[PDB]
Amino acid sequence: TEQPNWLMQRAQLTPERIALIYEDQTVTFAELFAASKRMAEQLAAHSVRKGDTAAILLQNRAEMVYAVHACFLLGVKAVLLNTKLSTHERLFQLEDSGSGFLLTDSSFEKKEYEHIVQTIDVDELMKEAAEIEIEAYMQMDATATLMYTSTGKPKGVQQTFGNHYFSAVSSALNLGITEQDRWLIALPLFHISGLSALFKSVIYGMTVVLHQRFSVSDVLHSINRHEVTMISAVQTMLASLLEERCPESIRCILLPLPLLEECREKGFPVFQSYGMTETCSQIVTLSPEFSMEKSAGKPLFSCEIKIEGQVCEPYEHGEIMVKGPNVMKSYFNRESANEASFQNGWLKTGDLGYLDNEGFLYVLD
Amino acid sequence: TEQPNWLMQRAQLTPERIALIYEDQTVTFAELFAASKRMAEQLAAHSVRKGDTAAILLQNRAEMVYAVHACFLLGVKAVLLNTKLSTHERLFQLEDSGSGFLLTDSSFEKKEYEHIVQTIDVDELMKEAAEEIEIEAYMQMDATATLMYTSGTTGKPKGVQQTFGNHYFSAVSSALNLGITEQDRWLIALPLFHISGLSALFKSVIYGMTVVLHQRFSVSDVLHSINRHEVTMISAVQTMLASLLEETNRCPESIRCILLGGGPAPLPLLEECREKGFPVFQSYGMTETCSQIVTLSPEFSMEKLGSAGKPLFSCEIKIERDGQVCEPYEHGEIMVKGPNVMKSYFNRESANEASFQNGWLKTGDLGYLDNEGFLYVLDRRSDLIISGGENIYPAEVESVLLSHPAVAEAGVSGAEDKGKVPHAYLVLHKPVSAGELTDYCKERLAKYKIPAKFFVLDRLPRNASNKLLRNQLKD
Ligand SMILES: Nc1ncnc2c1ncn2[C@@H]1O[C@H](COP(=O)(O)OP(=O)(O)OP(=O)(O)O)[C@@H](O)[C@H]1O
Ligand SMILES: Nc1ncnc2c1ncn2[C@@H]1O[C@H](COP(=O)(O)OP(=O)(O)OP(=O)(O)O)[C@@H](O)[C@H]1O
Ligand SMILES: [Cl-]
Ligand SMILES: [Cl-]
Ligand SMILES: [Cl-]
Ligand SMILES: [Cl-]
Ligand SMILES: [Cl-]
Ligand SMILES: [Cl-]
Ligand SMILES: [Mg+2]
Repeated sequence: TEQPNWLMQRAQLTPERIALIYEDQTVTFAELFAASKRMAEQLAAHSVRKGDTAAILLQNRAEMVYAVHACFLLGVKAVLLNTKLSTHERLFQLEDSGSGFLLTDSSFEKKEYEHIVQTIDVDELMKEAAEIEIEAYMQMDATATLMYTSTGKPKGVQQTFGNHYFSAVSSALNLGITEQDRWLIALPLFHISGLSALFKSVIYGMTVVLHQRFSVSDVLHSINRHEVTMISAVQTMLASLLEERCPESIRCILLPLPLLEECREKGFPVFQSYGMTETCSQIVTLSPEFSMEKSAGKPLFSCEIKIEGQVCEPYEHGEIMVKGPNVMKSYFNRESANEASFQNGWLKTGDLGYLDNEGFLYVLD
Repeated sequence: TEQPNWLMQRAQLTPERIALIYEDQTVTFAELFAASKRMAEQLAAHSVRKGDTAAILLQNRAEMVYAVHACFLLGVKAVLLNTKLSTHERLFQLEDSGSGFLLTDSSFEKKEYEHIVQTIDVDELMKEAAEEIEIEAYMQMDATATLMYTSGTTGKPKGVQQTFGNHYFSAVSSALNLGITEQDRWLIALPLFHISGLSALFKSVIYGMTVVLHQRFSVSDVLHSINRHEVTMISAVQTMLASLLEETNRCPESIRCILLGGGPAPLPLLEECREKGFPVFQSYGMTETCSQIVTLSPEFSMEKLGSAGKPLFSCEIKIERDGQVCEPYEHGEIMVKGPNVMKSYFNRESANEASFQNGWLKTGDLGYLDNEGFLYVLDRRSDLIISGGENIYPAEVESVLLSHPAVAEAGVSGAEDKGKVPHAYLVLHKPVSAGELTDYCKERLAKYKIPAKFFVLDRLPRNASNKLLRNQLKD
């Protein structure tokens, strides 16, 4: 199975729609495709070729989104390293992933990694002149993105294009799409909650509002300058309900398990969620209509859930197991884990939970 | 490779959303799943077994929706049949599909087919009871779900095998194109045995969206239905659109999308549509692509007169002549590609051979792309007329003949002489000098395209889908 490259096609369809807003600048999908194609050509100098793995160590910046896309446009597996890890946790992942290159800037030490992988500077690269024929097709089964978990030795999740597509498509079926929808990301892009938005973006043709970090003053401000409708966050960011109800603009906040009592019915629409690196973001959600159920919601469309071993009756504890086309086929270079992980199509999550009488998920600490 | 049954799962997730609105009687997804599972067990009692092929012959009713989902839950290929087919045409498709059963009702002549297939009556079937069964919990994406015959406009009708994969991707791409909300409802007033209508049944379970179902298109009933049930989406052909326009000042507030298939809307229909606030999405598509594969948003309606639009997300078009790709505006055959395109015809090897190149399907339509990639559909490759150094595209001519307004229906075929010369066949509102309107044609058409002779009739050779048979006007 295959699909024409999401970014390319998105550009051909609605070229002057806004892809990325970062700082105060704007990128159209026409620009984003042009950006990503340039970088892709400039990496092709440097000997980067189809089939290679390339790691990315960067903060949320326009140039990171180009970087992801330039990899796809080359056919390069991308590894997005967590910048808040120690340098050694990262060197482990570079060797384990088979990375031939690391793309980063001047805020990190390239000398700390040059001994393992050829090192490339984003800004110094953007200035170079280069000749290249892109990959117009994405294979739905090819790995797109290799993301690590971190609880034994972190396993490298092979996230396919297909996984990402079905993740985005299933989230739409669940929350709906709108031509004036805009998603705000104040979370790190190397984490899946933020990487998913990038793919949602090209697939829906939706705008993403990108912030390097979560500043309440600078976030609740750009929500109004830019009319954000969609925002994904953790409890901590939510905690900043300094003002106080929710703007008119916001129709959805996407979420660990909920704390105590909302706080606040008046007046934010908060969606609770259960997901993991292996499910390429959420697989289960709880609509604000029933904020007072617990606790995690029901399975997304096209996805499945059993609390099992074995197959447990309603309201009785067991091992949560997930299934669906948004779930990864296999960990990278983990034969033992792959066999241990999967029972007949299902993924053993290693989590404690049950389903109530109506089939809602309840995750346990 | 596999998904949970969309009806089951929809029933598990949002059990109290309205699935169906028929008459004004409403049916939930829980109720729909129940109805269907019920009907399923009943059918299983008639030796209807997983892997068989039940054909369905029904007017748009709730019981038809049940029957389609039932076949899914039993693992049975559902063949749906055009209820305006002649007995002969109908028996042909029953034989050719390898149908064992024919689910229908008393509105038809059951015993007239009782020799080829085990008939069954939808209503008398609902009355009985049988052993509960299971399940069938999973749709295999690459399995034929439904089998749908083309209209046979250009030869003996082909059976299109439409996979669950196909239907799923058709629903998803359309949603990427049009958006989807909780508040959305879709009104089908065209037959459910047409892909335009059937695909709404799948849009429903997958989105969890209410389908407002009508047994036929009566403009007053539609307008009432639209407002009473707060309909936001409607599928329509050019005549249905022209009628909704006549009977309104402004467009119903509830409506946000009118998906127009079947052919382009002429410029006056559109300006009136823009003046009156009608949001019209023109579209191109076929049975083989499981409804629309190309659409054009209202914003480009006037700017791109005569265009079907651009491909839906995940889908592709291209234009080829003699194996080579075509420059912008260069005429050639429309070819399509996508997860929503059927992978193969049912039992038509010659057609499968000649219609696929590399994942691409040859539609047998001629068209072109403009510099920006917008599609323009000309005409069927088969009804092309070559008056030497042609071409005359009969739809080009026919379009000008309509809007006389003397002309109500117009058709054009090629006679032969010293290469082929265009003849036109007209149905008349009023009387028209002939011509002028040859002069009426002269202004809006190059000299070689104008019809040499004009003939007159009361009806034109149409098949069971009201489609013009141009090869048979010479009669
Ligand atoms: N909202 C949530 N509520 C409860 N538990 C959660 C939630 N989100 C994630 N988890 C837990 O965290 C996991 C997802 O995190 P991730 O997969 O990135 O790391 P991990 O699975 O903890 O680490 P490892 O690589 O060792 O498997 C899930 O297995 C789940 O058990
Ligand atoms: N927007 C449009 N503009 C112009 N022509 C269209 C448009 N939409 C559909 N068509 C025509 O309608 C055809 C689809 O018809 P359908 O598949 O329902 O039966 P059929 O293809 O005519 O029959 P067969 O191929 O078996 O002879 C397309 O091939 C195309 O020729
Ligand atoms: Cl645009
Ligand atoms: Cl959209
Ligand atoms: Cl519900
Ligand atoms: Cl599609
Ligand atoms: Cl929805
Ligand atoms: Cl001549
Ligand atoms: Mg055809």
